[PDB]
Amino acid sequence: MEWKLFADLAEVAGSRTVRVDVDGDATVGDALDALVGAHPALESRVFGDDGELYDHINVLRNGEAAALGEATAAGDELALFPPVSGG
Repeated sequence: MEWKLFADLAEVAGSRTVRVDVDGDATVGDALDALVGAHPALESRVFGDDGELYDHINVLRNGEAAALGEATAAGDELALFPPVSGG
């Protein structure tokens, strides 16, 4: 029932790692896709553009089913960070 994020998306939102405690309209996947790299997490304005064809994103899950339309799920993941080597 928690997640983590890199500056890739936290650059605009300001929040990378979050935890699930309260229940509301926000679904489990609704925030997952956003936090993963939907757009609102880092604004729609790409500014310069990086590319559109393929993207890699590593995530850490406890081993549960990735739920989306079930905010009242029994957990989501542990952390989420995109690949990066070299600097």
